[PDB]
Amino acid sequence: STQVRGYDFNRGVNYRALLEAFGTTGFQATNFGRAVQQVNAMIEKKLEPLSQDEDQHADLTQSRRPLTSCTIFLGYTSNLISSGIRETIRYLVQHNMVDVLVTTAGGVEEDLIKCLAPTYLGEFSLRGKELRENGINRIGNLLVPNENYCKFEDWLMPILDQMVMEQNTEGVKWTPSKMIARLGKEINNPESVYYWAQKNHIPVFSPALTDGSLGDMIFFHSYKNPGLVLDIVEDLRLINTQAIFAKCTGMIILGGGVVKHHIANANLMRNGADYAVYINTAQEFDGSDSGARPDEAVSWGKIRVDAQPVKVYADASLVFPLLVAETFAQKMDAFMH
Amino acid sequence: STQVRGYDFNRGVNYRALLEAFGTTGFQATNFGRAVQQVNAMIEKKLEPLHADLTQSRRPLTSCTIFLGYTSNLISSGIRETIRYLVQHNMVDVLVTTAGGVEEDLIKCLAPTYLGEFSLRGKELRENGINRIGNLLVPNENYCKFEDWLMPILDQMVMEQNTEGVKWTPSKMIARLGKEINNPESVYYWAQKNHIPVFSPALTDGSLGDMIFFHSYKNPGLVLDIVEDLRLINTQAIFAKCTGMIILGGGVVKHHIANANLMRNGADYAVYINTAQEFDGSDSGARPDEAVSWGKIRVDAQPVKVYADASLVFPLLVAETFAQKMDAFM
Amino acid sequence: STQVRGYDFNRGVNYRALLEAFGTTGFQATNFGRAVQQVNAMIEKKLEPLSQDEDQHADLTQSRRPLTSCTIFLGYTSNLISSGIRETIRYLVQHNMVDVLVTTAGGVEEDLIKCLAPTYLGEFSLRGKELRENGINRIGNLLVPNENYCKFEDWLMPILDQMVMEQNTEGVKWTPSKMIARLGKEINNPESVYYWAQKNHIPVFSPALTDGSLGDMIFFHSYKNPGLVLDIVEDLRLINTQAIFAKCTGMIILGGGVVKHHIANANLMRNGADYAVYINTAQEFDGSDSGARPDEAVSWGKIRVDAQPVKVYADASLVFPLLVAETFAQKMDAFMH
Amino acid sequence: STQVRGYDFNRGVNYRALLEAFGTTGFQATNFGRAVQQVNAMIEKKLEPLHADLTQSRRPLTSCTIFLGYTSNLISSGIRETIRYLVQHNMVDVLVTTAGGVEEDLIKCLAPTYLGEFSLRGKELRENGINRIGNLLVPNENYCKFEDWLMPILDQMVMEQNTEGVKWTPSKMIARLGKEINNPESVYYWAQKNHIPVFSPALTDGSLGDMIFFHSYKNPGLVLDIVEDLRLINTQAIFAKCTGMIILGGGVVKHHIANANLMRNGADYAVYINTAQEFDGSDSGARPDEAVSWGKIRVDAQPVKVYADASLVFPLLVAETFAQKMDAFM
Ligand SMILES: NC(=O)c1ccc[n+]([C@@H]2O[C@H](COP(=O)([O-])OP(=O)(O)OC[C@H]3O[C@@H](n4cnc5c(N)ncnc54)[C@H](O)[C@@H]3O)[C@@H](O)[C@H]2O)c1
Ligand SMILES: NC(=O)c1ccc[n+]([C@@H]2O[C@H](COP(=O)([O-])OP(=O)(O)OC[C@H]3O[C@@H](n4cnc5c(N)ncnc54)[C@H](O)[C@@H]3O)[C@@H](O)[C@H]2O)c1
Ligand SMILES: NC(=O)c1ccc[n+]([C@@H]2O[C@H](COP(=O)([O-])OP(=O)(O)OC[C@H]3O[C@@H](n4cnc5c(N)ncnc54)[C@H](O)[C@@H]3O)[C@@H](O)[C@H]2O)c1
Ligand SMILES: NC(=O)c1ccc[n+]([C@@H]2O[C@H](COP(=O)([O-])OP(=O)(O)OC[C@H]3O[C@@H](n4cnc5c(N)ncnc54)[C@H](O)[C@@H]3O)[C@@H](O)[C@H]2O)c1
Repeated sequence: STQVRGYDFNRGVNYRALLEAFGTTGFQATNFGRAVQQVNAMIEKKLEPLSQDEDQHADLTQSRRPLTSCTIFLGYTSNLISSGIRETIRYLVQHNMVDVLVTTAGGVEEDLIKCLAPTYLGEFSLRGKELRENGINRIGNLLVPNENYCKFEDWLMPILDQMVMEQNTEGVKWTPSKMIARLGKEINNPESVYYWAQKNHIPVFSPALTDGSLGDMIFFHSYKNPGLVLDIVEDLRLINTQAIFAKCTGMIILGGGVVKHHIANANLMRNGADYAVYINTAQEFDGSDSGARPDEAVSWGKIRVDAQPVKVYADASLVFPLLVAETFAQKMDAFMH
Repeated sequence: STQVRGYDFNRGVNYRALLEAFGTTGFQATNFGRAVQQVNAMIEKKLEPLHADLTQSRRPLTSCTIFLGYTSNLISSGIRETIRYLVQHNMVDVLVTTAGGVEEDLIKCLAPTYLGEFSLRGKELRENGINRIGNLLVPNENYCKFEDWLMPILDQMVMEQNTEGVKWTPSKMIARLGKEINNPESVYYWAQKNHIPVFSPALTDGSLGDMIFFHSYKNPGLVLDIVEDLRLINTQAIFAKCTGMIILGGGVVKHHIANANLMRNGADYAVYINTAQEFDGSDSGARPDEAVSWGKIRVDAQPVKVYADASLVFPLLVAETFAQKMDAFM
Repeated sequence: STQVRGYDFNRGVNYRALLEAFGTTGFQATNFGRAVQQVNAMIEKKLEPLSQDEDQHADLTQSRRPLTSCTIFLGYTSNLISSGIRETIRYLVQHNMVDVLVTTAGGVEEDLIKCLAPTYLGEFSLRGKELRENGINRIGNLLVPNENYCKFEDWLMPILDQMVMEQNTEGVKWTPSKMIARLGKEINNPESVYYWAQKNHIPVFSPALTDGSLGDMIFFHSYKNPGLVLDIVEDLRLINTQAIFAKCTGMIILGGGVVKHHIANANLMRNGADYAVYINTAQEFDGSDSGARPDEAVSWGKIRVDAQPVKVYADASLVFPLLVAETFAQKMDAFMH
Repeated sequence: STQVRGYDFNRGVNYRALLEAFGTTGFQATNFGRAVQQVNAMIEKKLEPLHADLTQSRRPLTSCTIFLGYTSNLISSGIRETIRYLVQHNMVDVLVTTAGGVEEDLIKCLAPTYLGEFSLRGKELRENGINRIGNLLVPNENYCKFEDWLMPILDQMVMEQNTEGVKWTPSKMIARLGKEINNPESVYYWAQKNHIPVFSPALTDGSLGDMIFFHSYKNPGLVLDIVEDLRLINTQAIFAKCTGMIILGGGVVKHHIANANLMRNGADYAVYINTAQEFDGSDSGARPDEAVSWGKIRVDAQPVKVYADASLVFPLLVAETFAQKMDAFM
């Protein structure tokens, strides 16, 4: 039995020992320590060699991405890409540390737009009327000028032209994940999550890709250049197959909604994820999927019964960079060369 | 200036007077009274006397186009009946829900959902083939019945796509499933009967997705396009005379309605009931004033958010609004 | 097994049937139905006659309040007295429907001040600087003018003078509950909770009575008329004895903090309350007593193991008048004559 | 205008740089960086070079009087050590906590608290004599040890009241208990040694209350007066040169500090870390701008609230503030 004890600053500021002390500090600090242990267990599993029998069963996807002993799904809500967690996610993707991304439409487009123009710090309480009068859009305590989206429109419209031509003359059947790969290739910028995702053959799923500025642009585009089709059915096969043919899976989910359920539902197709860490601020009392505890997912088979899932009830803008510092970033050498 | 004063139970129990008194009780009771006022303003606008080629829709235009959105779990709840009533009587014009909010309305025509508790342990539920949704319970067998019912319909859909030129989208699929369920307890039976479109751009994220997925290995090729559905919802906003938004919960269902209304530079009326909070920067938790900065809500509008579980507040809101003006819809 | 089914408005607006349908609607509506059942079980117990053996054991307090088969503790946070729930609480107290009140200092003083000047509706977002510049204090979306407290000061200072004289020349040993009874007698106004509480011999406990405007006034008073003593130890004996010698107890607690723990801790002295209904918006993840689920209280013995406690996660300004409508208000005839 | 940008792990792991980057990461990470700035401004003010009869206190005045408040459960947590460190080094001037936040610091000198889980069932815990606090566990035997330790001290207190004229209050009792526990792991041992007063106006609401209650039937007559303690805390604010408030959690501990600062027309600096939200009208959930309307915070101050569990954020805040300026306290 482990005793409660906080970090003793009479020892000075030993930042690694201070982070390790979250485990015995209690409440959500203890859940953070548990989440570090779970993520490190996913990484240790991922780095374990595939046996010949395992290699066979998991080679049954024709994905150009080499298979590992643990397929890690990373999900995050759109606002976390508006935040500086965009940099944290880009790092993991750049170094092949996760295998599948799931995000909503804002989580795609704002990564691309940040390569064209920055997002600024503001405050939650700024009044919408005066903001609108000055052409400034608010995302929490962040601020995106209208001109950011104009730049986006000028960048994106020629690409949508090529996509429709390739659809109509080369037989391409677009889906959200294929479009996201193409946009990451086009942005051609190492600061972009989606640039690294397509470079590293990491598929990105986003079934409601029309729900944001990218949809605005497709909509306007469709009046000049009609007929672009985005099929979500093929993308459902594609994400589900990533789970079905995995040796092991881990889920790391920041926030709730479509991103959380879509990853969990893919893992239900294999009778459950082996490891699961949730960081989100939602609560269960309203019945929502977003606020459901991991144990709700156990009843469905989204998480295996012998898994030890962890939820940290906190804003991921605080927790996720600390989690990455104590896990993936310490095993970085294993992910390179 | 309005004084704070609660309902006086020395009057006895007049429930209408009791609900009216929420307005002067303060905190979220006061926001509830403001929400009643805003929804009654949408209805009164809708009822004022007064396109199909530009919206590609058969639904006639009224003086206020009302968009109703709700998360999936509210269809698991008994709020399913509240929503079905509004759709049955043609009181709203556009529905947005996520996939669970489509499929569980259909499954409830085949088998019931049951009351349970939030604390029931997942291992024992899983061993007994029972799935938990909050404090509700759905036996596995409900999804078996759903599968049996759905597979021949998916067969017809693929046949119609490949030989009759049908280009399926979520809203077109949802209309077809409501027609097929053919049951007056179903929200989507009434929506298609009354030509109320239902948008659900991630319709694959749930059990209908599972079923489409399994079905595709037996009968391949169904496609669901989300682009045409984006044109259909956006033009519902663009060509409206006025618009109101009533949004239960957060996520895709809230943003998708607000973004359609951004296309007309903003909704005229807006009422939110949701439990999310702003501090995590989320769109779900954003106050209505964030949407004003984007132009999703007009600067002159008077939007209202009630911070509460909609399973408590939405039946009361409907009692004091739509259900009072039933003669006009009738 | 009970099926989920909401109220069907094709039946018209039958408000009683609509409230009854919360029970099968799910999420917090179902918890509301459960809370109605629990409160009605407290009332049904309270109205059951005392047997001679029970009458004996419970007559062992020298309280002038006649003993019943279920002693009900009603607790509420200060802001709920700023709200119109003040009227709901006054009704229950006026008709002897509950037996012990617990509230914090704002929950005492603002009931008295509402007899001198009203509280007004405002908005949460009004800016503090301009409010302060206009002498208006904000409580959530409510507004209290400075002049309300001036009126309070003019009303209260003569009473504090008498209290010190009675302490120093008549041997009175003041405690929060004795002071609250005296203030309710002095306000002499049927709109006041504390007026009815002292009329009906319902004790009010508030151990941190100095934490608010009443404390401000005692503080200033003490420089002109020193030495007023408020003992909290005697009041601890007094609340605890209400629980120890009860036949049965019920707890109805609106909100968290001192009010919730102080009632629960009194019931721990009898190895637990028989019935418990909580209405509060706090959540458990931060470890707080305020956000603790009823089941945490079971581990201590604050709630009996065979009790069926209920928590409704909601703002009590919405829920509590509905709860009272479906419970105490329907049994009003039993509480009169 | 500051651009949004997260820490770049291609730099490797420099934890100081990682914490600095919270400022430009957004949402509550940005509020954390603002909280570091405000606490460092209080400390820098306190360290500027520069009554006992009017405050009735032996503690010398500095250029910034800092009030630290925390709820009881944070002393159940390992934040007890963080708080003990600040008090041990005389870094804050006034403590406010509720009764659990006094007694569990003393009990931890007698027996440990253990890690558990939130979901552990109360019936089985109760059958095993284990009490739950969030995901922490306190065996009944800890309170037996507390009783044995406390009873002879309560005896001395009653004797001193009745024959040496002592007029006990919560703060005077807490000072005596810290002296008696005589253990350098204890917050309150350090507070009395360093003449930092601790205010707790509902000190009866917890296990020390239970013990006082039982003790009074064996040795009657102890009185705890809260009026003199109100004069003592209020005069700490009134005669300060400047004040800052650092408040972990909500309830009595937050209001009691803010109300003392209302007496001087408002604190100069204020940092809140709490999980409560405003919508229910509560004082716990009130934003700092509500306190500005009352005059509890000066209109020119720049207060900061971080919406987060303090068990995560407070050790990081101390790392970047007080623990960096340790040489000046030393
Ligand atoms: N920047 C934007 O927010 C933005 C921009 C474009 C479009 N959209 C659209 O809005 C819709 C809804 O957005 P969404 O589903 O991505 O999520 P969301 O923003 O609605 O958040 C869903 C839930 O995730 C959790 N969450 C959010 N932020 C968190 C954080 N910082 N830490 C921990 N938990 C957190 C909360 O419980 C929240 O209620 C999407 O379809 C999206 O495309 C949003
Ligand atoms: N939960 C289910 O029943 C279920 C079933 C199948 C599929 N799914 C899938 O889960 C994904 C996410 O579900 P979602 O987007 O519909 O919402 P969600 O359930 O994730 O809720 C999102 C937010 O809505 C607000 N909300 C939820 N319930 C509320 C209530 N009772 N009252 C007020 N506000 C409330 C809360 O802030 C919540 O965080 C969807 O893609 C969905 O198809 C869910
Ligand atoms: N009007 C005021 O708020 C006021 C005025 C004078 C003094 N004070 C002092 O402030 C201190 C703290 O106040 P408190 O302990 O009474 O509580 P609080 O206002 O701090 O609330 C405590 C918790 O109770 C719950 N709660 C609050 N309002 C609720 C509601 N409407 N519905 C459901 N749950 C709700 C929430 O979880 C909240 O965090 C007290 O000592 C009090 O005397 C406050
Ligand atoms: N909980 C215990 O360990 C315990 C033990 C004995 C007695 N009690 C008694 O319970 C009563 C109420 O306790 P309380 O007033 O100290 O506070 P509480 O625990 O009731 O918390 C009040 C509010 O503080 C905020 N808060 C709590 N923990 C937080 C965290 N980890 N991070 C950020 N914010 C947080 C939350 O909004 C919470 O609703 C007191 O009178 C106390 O003496 C509690």
